[PDB]
Amino acid sequence: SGLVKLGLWGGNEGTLQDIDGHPTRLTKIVIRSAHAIDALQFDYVEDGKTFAAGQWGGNGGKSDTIEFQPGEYLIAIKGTTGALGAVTNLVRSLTFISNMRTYGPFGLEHGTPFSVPVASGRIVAFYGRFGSLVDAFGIYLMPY
Amino acid sequence: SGLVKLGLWGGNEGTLQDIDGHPTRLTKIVIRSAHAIDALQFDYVEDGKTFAAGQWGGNGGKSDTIEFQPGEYLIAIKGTTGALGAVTNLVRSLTFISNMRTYGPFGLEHGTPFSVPVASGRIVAFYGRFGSLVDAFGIYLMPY
Amino acid sequence: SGLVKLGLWGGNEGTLQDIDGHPTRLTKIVIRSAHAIDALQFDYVEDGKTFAAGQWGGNGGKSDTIEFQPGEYLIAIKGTTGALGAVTNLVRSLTFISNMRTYGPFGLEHGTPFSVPVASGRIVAFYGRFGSLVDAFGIYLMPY
Amino acid sequence: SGLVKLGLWGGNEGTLQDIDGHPTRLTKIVIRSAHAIDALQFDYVEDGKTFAAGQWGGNGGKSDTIEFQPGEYLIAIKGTTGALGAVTNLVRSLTFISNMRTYGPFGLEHGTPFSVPVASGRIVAFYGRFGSLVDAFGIYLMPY
Ligand SMILES: CO[C@H]1O[C@H](CO)[C@@H](O)[C@H](O)[C@@H]1O
Ligand SMILES: CO[C@H]1O[C@H](CO)[C@@H](O)[C@H](O)[C@@H]1O
Ligand SMILES: CO[C@H]1O[C@H](CO)[C@@H](O)[C@H](O)[C@@H]1O
Ligand SMILES: CO[C@H]1O[C@H](CO)[C@@H](O)[C@H](O)[C@@H]1O
Ligand SMILES: CO[C@H]1O[C@H](CO)[C@@H](O)[C@H](O)[C@@H]1O
Ligand SMILES: CO[C@H]1O[C@H](CO)[C@@H](O)[C@H](O)[C@@H]1O
Repeated sequence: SGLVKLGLWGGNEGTLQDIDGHPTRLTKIVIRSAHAIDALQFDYVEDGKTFAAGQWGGNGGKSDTIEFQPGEYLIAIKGTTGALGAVTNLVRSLTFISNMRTYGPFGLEHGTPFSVPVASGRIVAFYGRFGSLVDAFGIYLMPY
Repeated sequence: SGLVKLGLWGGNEGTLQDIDGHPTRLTKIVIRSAHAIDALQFDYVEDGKTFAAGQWGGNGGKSDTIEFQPGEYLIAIKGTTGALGAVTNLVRSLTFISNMRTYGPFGLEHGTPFSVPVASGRIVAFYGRFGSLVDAFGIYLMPY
Repeated sequence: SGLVKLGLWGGNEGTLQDIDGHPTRLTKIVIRSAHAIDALQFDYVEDGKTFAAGQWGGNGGKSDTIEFQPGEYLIAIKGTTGALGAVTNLVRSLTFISNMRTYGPFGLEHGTPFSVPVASGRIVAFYGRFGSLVDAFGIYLMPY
Repeated sequence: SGLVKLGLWGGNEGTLQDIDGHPTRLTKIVIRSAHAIDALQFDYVEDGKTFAAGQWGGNGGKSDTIEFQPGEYLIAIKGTTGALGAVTNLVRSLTFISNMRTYGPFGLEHGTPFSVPVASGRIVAFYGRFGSLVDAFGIYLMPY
């Protein structure tokens, strides 16, 4: 893994989930959300084969699918973390900004913001902590 | 440059300043600060030679020097951006967290926070926008 | 470009030809050969898009096409360089070894051998020097 | 490890020896040689600390030390492999070419040649197979 791994943003509960591969391209995100981020699932390419990571998190909220077109890639991710109900600190919102459009915000932008603008590099995968919801979130980047 | 380049955090004024090299190790930071971040200067290693980047920014505030010991490296950077006086959006504070201790916060933690926790990788250099102060800030990371 | 670039193997004549991109996957090679290597052409993926490099070299010899399957990647390249006719030093043969099978040798294995076994990494593109034939050859590798 | 790992050149006997670290700079090589390569030892830098790898191999031949100056780095390695005595295939010679001078050849340039010219990158460490002599040899490279 010649990847830079950033994270975690969020809290300490739930369970750590992570990839088992060497991603070079992010092709798809399925995110479940409502008052916070419920779940994440994403597809990546490795040696020309597509692998499905996740679903990580629960089946609450509503689903949205982001299918990146060829030539489309993320240039920034933003989000917010904070309390929800009985959970002290989880991922309340996520926004995915590509070179073509913005996806989100998903969830609700309450709590402490974070932001990852990418001047040079490619976002290729994610990891985090998960229970019924997304407790924490992190990012894998490849040099460009 | 097989480096991941993150940024910019902050505003659009001042002037872009950036490295001209291939850093593999951050050895020293000199930061000037008071109500905000006034200036940045740092030393990096390339092919076993030490290079001095900066000073970028003005000569206001007070100076603090961070000299990393062998075996010491940054595991996270935090900061805040926002208005100062007549400047709409600049870097108000920066905190540098190594595997041994925390340096800062420098400046004042007013405005919008940002945070870059590094789970795998090495911070080796910086860039930004600079006038009399630090208008904007960014980070270079190497896979570990 | 966070790629390791190896080369050149071969001579100093012909004209340098090189990629203008950030390849992350080699999908196809078209090689022209007979007594030496006449030409190279290859396709690579960047941000999910396929780009064609070449053809570099002349229209002599006979053509062979290598189409990598999903999950197939090169683990080694071998070849030979040396004199042919009026050319002091050019690429006489190339062999491409994937995790599934061996392609080649192409050309004739006369002259000085070279070999690039890859223990960890991915070969994603090539460059070289070219006239009527392949004067010289080089390889781009990505960490895996 | 965001390093490209090339190898092995040589035979299948002796015992595999390898680094346990994340090198970013090669500072020193100690090589034992005569009719073949008897042993390798090298120092590398990681997070500003110097670690010694080896000695790998036996105590035959004569010793030579290569101490790289600040700003000096390897641009190519050459060698030869082949039979010697009862050993079917081992490393007969090695030559180390820096941007300032050539070190070697060490050993005897008999057998099958190999060569690793580096157009873009840095050689930061080695591995191999070792018994009384250097059975096999490999190289770690970092993008530059
Ligand atoms: C409802 O509790 C569960 O879900 C939350 C949010 O995912 C976690 O913090 C917690 O550990 C449990 O797994
Ligand atoms: C005081 O004005 C100068 O300094 C500030 C902060 O650096 C910049 O925003 C501005 O463009 C000028 O260079
Ligand atoms: C000897 O001639 C053959 O081999 C050379 C080099 O491969 C080709 O250029 C040529 O067209 C023929 O096919
Ligand atoms: C025949 O002459 C041309 O082709 C050969 C082989 O490619 C080159 O060496 C040379 O510079 C010319 O381009
Ligand atoms: C032929 O003997 C010499 O060369 C071999 C291989 O290099 C060494 O092991 C040995 O000690 C001698 O110096
Ligand atoms: C002499 O026998 C030993 O040394 C040689 C050369 O290193 C190896 O091939 C072999 O496996 C043994 O370790």
